[PDB]
Amino acid sequence: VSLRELAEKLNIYIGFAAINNFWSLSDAEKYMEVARREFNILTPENQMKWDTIHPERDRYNFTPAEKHVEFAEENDMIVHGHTLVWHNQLPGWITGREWTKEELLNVLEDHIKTVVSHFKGRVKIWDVVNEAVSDSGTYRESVWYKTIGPEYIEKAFRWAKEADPDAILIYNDYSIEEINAKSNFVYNMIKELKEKGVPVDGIGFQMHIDYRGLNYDSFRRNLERFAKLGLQIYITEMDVRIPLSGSEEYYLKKQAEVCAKIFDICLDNPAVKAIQFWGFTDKYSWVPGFFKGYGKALLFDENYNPKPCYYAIKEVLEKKIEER
Ligand SMILES: O[C@@H]1[C@@H](O)[C@@H](O[C@@H]2CO[C@@H](O)[C@H](O)[C@H]2O)OC[C@H]1O
Repeated sequence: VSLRELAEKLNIYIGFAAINNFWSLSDAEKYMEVARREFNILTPENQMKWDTIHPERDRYNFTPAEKHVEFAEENDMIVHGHTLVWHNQLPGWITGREWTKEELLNVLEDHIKTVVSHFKGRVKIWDVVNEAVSDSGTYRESVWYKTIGPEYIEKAFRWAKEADPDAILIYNDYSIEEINAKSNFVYNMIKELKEKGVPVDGIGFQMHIDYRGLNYDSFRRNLERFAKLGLQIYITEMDVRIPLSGSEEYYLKKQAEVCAKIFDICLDNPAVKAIQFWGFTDKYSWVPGFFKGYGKALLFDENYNPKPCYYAIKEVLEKKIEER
């Protein structure tokens, strides 16, 4: 009774983010086995990002990404593309020179059309624009925004949809799970985009949280308002970081409670189509390096053994299945 088996019975996808070159890891066999056994949706953690897939202005490298897609297809998993427009991990040919509006727009269009067309029909969901909103509730002053203005967002979606009209295009961001200044800006942004015919098919909530969880009432209401905009909802990069000092047992218990609650709420909203963790084993996680003093934020420990949260999630899924 794996997570993906339960997911399939609830008509949703449960997955993870695949680490760079997972096929050549010292423990590739084990990593791949746990992955194929538990999940039915895969997001390449980095190998579909600009610096890897488009290393030079006129050169593309789809090699690593194709291996992610190949693993997914062979193991009956759908692919979640990530990400077409972001301010980080951009190549030197982009950040190392000055651009004018028209020039950067042509670059953006070429990148998007080339990548989306290359995987047409093979990537079901694309994170078209990632983190375009500041933590102040305004447009993030990225190279894209400063050079082009806010229209780069609308255009990215329009161009992606032209390249693959069947792909579900979403806006992805962090700290917008609850109703707050940031999510309010995102809500109004997407509302206006769809009002003018922009193909924003869904919204992605990264869900990079900690053992303290979230204000669940706010999360519930926020999910409902976005769903009412006619959006499909995706929990995209979930992890629940815990401190690496006090009582691990206590923190893992809280972690399990948080996961169970998040799943409970998500499953209660028909608009949520998938839930993915930003990885699945604490052996391979970005958290320890980004959040000082924290870690052990995933489903399995360093030895691929299920943690309390894994069972808590499975329990919730089983409960929902029986309720309906
Ligand atoms: O180097 C990668 C990191 O950038 C990180 O990936 C980022 C984390 O923040 C999210 O909002 C982004 O969408 C995601 O791409 O973790 C994986 C590292 O390999």
